[PDB]
Amino acid sequence: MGKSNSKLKPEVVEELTRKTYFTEKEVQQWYKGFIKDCPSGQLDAAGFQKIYKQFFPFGDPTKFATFVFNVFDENKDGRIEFSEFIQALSVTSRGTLDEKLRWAFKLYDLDNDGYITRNEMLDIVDAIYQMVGNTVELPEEENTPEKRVDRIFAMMDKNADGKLTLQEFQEGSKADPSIVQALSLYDGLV
Ligand SMILES: [Ca+2]
Ligand SMILES: [Ca+2]
Ligand SMILES: [Ca+2]
Repeated sequence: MGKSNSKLKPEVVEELTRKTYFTEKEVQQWYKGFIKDCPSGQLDAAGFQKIYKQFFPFGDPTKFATFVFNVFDENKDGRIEFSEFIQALSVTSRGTLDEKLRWAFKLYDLDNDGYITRNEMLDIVDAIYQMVGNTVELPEEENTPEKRVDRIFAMMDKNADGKLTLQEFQEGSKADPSIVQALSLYDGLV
């Protein structure tokens, strides 16, 4: 009676914990955490930039933050929802290689209209480079493959397609690794 409208239902918590890579306490603290600030549970694009800023506070242009929100919103409604943030955040921790790879392509292309161009690849690389600049937690001295893709992909797009398409990206990513090596840090080889 009234209290039922507090905290998320336990049935979904159990099924959500089945897949989360995080513990139930971390999910409830996050849910109750921003829920108090926004009882609706729906965060605007700026809200997503704020939490992203916490993960990457050494950033500045924030262009990378809004860019993610632009292609990180499943409903593209201009706002991140509680189910999308908690579920998407869990995928960000370490979802299936296929799920994490999908998030990589969405971010790799700002308008991800199915075709990727080098200007978009360089623009996104600079976006994550500035966010990963300073020392928030950049990989090794500079694993971020910027010039590496310029030559590596330039070699793969010689076919003369005129553009870069997921057909070569996804097939090359599963055929010739390094093409999608995310600059993210890997917990281990297992
Ligand atoms: Ca949404
Ligand atoms: Ca595009
Ligand atoms: Ca091509």
